[PDB]
Amino acid sequence: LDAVRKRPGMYIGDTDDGTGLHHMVFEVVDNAIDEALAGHCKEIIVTIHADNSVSVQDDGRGIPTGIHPEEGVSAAEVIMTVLHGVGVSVVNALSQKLELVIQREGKIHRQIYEHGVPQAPLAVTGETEKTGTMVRFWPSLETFTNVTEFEYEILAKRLRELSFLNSGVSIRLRDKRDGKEDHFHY
Ligand SMILES: NNc1ccc(Cl)c(Cl)c1
Ligand SMILES: Nc1nc2ccccc2[nH]1
Repeated sequence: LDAVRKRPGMYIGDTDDGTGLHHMVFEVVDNAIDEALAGHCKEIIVTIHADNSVSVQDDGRGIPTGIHPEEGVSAAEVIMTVLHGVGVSVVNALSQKLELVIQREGKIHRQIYEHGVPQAPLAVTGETEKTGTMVRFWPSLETFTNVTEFEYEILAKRLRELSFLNSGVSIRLRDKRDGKEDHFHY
């Protein structure tokens, strides 16, 4: 990930005018949409949190959790930390904190990253009936300058375009700073 850290603008877009900041959300959403498509209920939820973080939840099958034979760590960690849209590893690299929650095969798995560094191995923390993947990220204020807060209408505009393109995927957008919400479903 150091190539990303070295030149984040080259991977995510402009880090001073809000372009890169919002693209961070869009990269995660792309992956959530892929996940949602391959599931039954096909809903994603994008939440803008009061502390200037964003979460994206899908109801898909959960991304794989088993050990990657070559890399020797969970497949989820390979996704989050190996360079492959630019990939969610870029998002993780430029997040001062990132929380991953995977619900799969009857189990909840959790893992925390800081600046793309895992704080511990992906771990089973409980049991569950549901499936899905949730990422919540705090963009690094060392990288993102000037425009450091998420603009609702920028997210809403893109999510609307996406709903037409991904028919039958339900997209919910929630702003916890002011109660604003939307529901895009074509
Ligand atoms: N929140 N959905 C989601 C789905 C797949 C991946 Cl790889 C990530 Cl990082 C997030
Ligand atoms: N604050 C801060 N910025 C970092 C960038 C890369 C790895 C660790 C880091 N801690």
